[PDB]
Amino acid sequence: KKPLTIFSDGTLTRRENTLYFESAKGRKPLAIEGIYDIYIYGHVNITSQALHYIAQKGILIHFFNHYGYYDGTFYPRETLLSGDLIIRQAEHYLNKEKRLFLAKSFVTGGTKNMERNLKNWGIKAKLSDYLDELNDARKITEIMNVEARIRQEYYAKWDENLPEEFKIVKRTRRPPKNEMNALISFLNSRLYATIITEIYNTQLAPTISYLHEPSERRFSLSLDLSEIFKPIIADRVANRLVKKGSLKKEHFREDLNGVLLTEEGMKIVTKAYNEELQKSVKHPKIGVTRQRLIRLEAYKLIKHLVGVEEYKPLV
Amino acid sequence: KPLTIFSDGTLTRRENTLYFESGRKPLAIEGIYDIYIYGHVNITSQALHYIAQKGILIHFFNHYGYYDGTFYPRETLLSGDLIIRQAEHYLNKEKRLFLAKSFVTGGTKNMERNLKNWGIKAKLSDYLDELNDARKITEIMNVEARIRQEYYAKWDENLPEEFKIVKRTRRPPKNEMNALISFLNSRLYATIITEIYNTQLAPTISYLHEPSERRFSLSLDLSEIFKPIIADRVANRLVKKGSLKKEHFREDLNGVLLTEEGMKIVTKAYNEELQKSVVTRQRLIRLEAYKLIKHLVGVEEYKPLVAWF
Ligand SMILES: [Cl-]
Ligand SMILES: [Cl-]
Repeated sequence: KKPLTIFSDGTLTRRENTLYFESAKGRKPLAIEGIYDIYIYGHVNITSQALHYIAQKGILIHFFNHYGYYDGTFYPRETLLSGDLIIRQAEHYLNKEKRLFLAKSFVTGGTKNMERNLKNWGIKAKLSDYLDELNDARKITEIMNVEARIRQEYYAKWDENLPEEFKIVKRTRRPPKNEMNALISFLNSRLYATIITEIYNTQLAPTISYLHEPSERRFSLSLDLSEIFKPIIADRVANRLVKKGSLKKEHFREDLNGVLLTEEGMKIVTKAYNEELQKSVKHPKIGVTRQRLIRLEAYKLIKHLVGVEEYKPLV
Repeated sequence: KPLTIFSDGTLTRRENTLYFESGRKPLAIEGIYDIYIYGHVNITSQALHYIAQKGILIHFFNHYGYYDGTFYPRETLLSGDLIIRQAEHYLNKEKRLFLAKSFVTGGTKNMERNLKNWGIKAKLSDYLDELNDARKITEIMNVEARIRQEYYAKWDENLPEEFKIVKRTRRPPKNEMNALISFLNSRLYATIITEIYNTQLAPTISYLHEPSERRFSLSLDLSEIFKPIIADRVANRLVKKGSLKKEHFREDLNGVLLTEEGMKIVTKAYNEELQKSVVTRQRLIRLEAYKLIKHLVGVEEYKPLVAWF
């Protein structure tokens, strides 16, 4: 079961028990047994029959900007619903100390994975210096504010290892001002959807977060986990793409608003990201897919919420 | 209130403006925060990005109320998580007890209204005194069980022997009437789940019933009230008006069930009851849900519905 990604324009339809994508060249069937989540970068129309069909199969649909920024998601009715786990989730938010621990854990994890990135790329960092701020803090806002500076410095330390063309200077998001900002925005937008998909495969309610504020209109928990997995996946993908030379100036375009990837660039980056998502690890002593890790992080969290195993963030 | 679309067509962006095609009609979304689709509606990427930009949620439904899913845009409007308040009223024992008691109270009263309407001398209210002094949920449920048992046993006075309940039987049923009530209860279960999905309430969190079956426990809580109002009434009219005879039931290897003919008959009667007005029976369910939500945010204390018709 693999992620479906659609750059072309057309219409998703249901011709009975098969799902089709009609374009110029027209009706091509889709094996929906093998489809896990869907990603829409093209201008694509979806019929009610299709959407019903995709919903019936518990498949998520992810929608994106014209320059490939995350737009939104179609979330089908939950299959793995569990009434008690939800209550434990909410109990760890309602209790302030419990919330503080998790909120701190996410930022700790992000900071450590970030400095491991810098350590691996041979940049002297010691972002760890900032952890003292984090762990003695009593309010969530100041915690998040520290995480912001840490991220801000990490980029600026990453720029030392980057050529002027692909240097970050300010993180500029929607919309970018840089080839590198464009790249990172695109990759972060992929990662967000990926984490939402993996959360839908658990009994966790995706709206309840600890670091970020819960909203019934927002998958905030995915934002909580993206703290950890931005460093591990997205940043690495960006770095390898820029440094090995898969992306040149040719794959970027300038308009009045910002800088963006060409369709070619988007496809290159999409494949590299998917290629990292299936790249497997070796814990040098225990002797697993990057995506598996995401779901494992979710399971770690669940074991914490039922008081079984205290939550240590992935490093 | 939010936008709801029963008609069939296609949502489009002509060019910065939202339209419904089939015939081009524009849409004023300025005061709108969520959209509800009950019709067969197609949505263009341009439309969907336009909706996403304004931070509007789209909720999707079959014509018969099958919940499909929700589009959650990236753009977030300021809100709060209702689920947390839901869970807060479970985690707090006193709060849970109040609601748990409310559901059973409601059920008991609607049941007694049923018996009053069918001219059966009841006084189920007698049992409410047990209810309000109880401190554990199991005991509350046991009382509700007693009340249900007696209500059935007095309902039997008004029924012919063929369609008499004797024991409530469920896994599986032993009777044509048990079969009927089980079927109608399942239909009602789905209906209440549908109406719940049209709110922001999480359907798994209940108070009377345990969450930890992990399957729409809240629907069971509200079914306490609406079983009497809808399901039982439909059953009563079906058996006595004579729409269901023995022919519509079958004995199976284990238990008793409706034929496809029977299921269709019962389905039509139930659906027609849902649109019968006093404000239709279906609206009342959603109104109950809104009452519950107003309770959960400390605005209005929750009084259970008691049918006056
Ligand atoms: Cl705070
Ligand atoms: Cl029952």
